[PDB]
Amino acid sequence: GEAPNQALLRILKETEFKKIKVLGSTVYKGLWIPEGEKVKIPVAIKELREATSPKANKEILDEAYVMASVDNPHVCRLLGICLTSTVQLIMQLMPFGSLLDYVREHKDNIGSQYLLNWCVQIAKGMNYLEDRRLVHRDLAARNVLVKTPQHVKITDFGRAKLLAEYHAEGGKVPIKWMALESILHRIYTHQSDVWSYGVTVWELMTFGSKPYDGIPASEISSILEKGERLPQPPICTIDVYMIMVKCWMIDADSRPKFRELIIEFSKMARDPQRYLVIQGDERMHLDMDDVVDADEYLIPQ
Ligand SMILES: */C=C/C(=O)Nc1cc(-c2cn(C)c3ccccc23)ncn1
Repeated sequence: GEAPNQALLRILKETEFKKIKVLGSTVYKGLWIPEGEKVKIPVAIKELREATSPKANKEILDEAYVMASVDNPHVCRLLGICLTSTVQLIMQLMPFGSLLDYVREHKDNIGSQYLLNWCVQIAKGMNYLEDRRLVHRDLAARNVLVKTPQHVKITDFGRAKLLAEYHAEGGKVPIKWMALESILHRIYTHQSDVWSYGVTVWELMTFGSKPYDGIPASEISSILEKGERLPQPPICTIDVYMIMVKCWMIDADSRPKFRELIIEFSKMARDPQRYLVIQGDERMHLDMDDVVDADEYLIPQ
């Protein structure tokens, strides 16, 4: 009926890695030395809060399921899990944090070529997920992480589902990123992901503004019914903005396909200064001995 998911789940001993410092509240920056190999891998180690909670353990393991089942240069893969007191997820370290934080903090040093390349990379990653019958259901600039300024990946599969639609039943949801059919009828498809892609592109082109800032989430489905959308970002030619606006069409099948968003952003990345107009764009740049990035650490498939 469907393909068997032969993804490897790798179980790692607590001794194979050092937690080096904290990044969040918990996610640690760490180093992973796979046992009996002369490599050290920069890692992020995500460790369950309570660990008392049986609800919590179902959460993290579902994320682990999805992360183990993806392999694409624009999607965060799982390196393994460690079954301790608190279950910890081991993933590739993304040193430059969320792309949302990166645009806010570097808004004066980011050129049209970077912004359009990111739009292509995120599109490629979402196209891969669509290929693998996977709906992310939480695409947002907070959930795109920066390996290098030249290389971003989609992350936080906390809400991702495999398939068709997906009728969910309430919860803590990210309203301002969600398709109308998602807010009204809790329906989610690849095309509801495309809507959030639209909002994601808007976030990047406004250097990390909050969409519908100071509109309460109780208002949002009404505004969107009325036909209002996010405004044209200042740097955006009608060309770019028209693409975001297509992602926000009420008819989900009239929205663009990720594969097409790859194509359209790629044309525009061949001539970035024609499509995004940015003040000063022209002039902008952006033992360790055994260390190897996770992206160069392969095991048999
Ligand atoms: C490529 C997998 C990956 O997620 N790497 C990664 C993740 C983070 C990260 C994720 N979350 C939810 C965080 C919260 C606070 C600080 C860092 C977080 N960081 C680095 N690499």
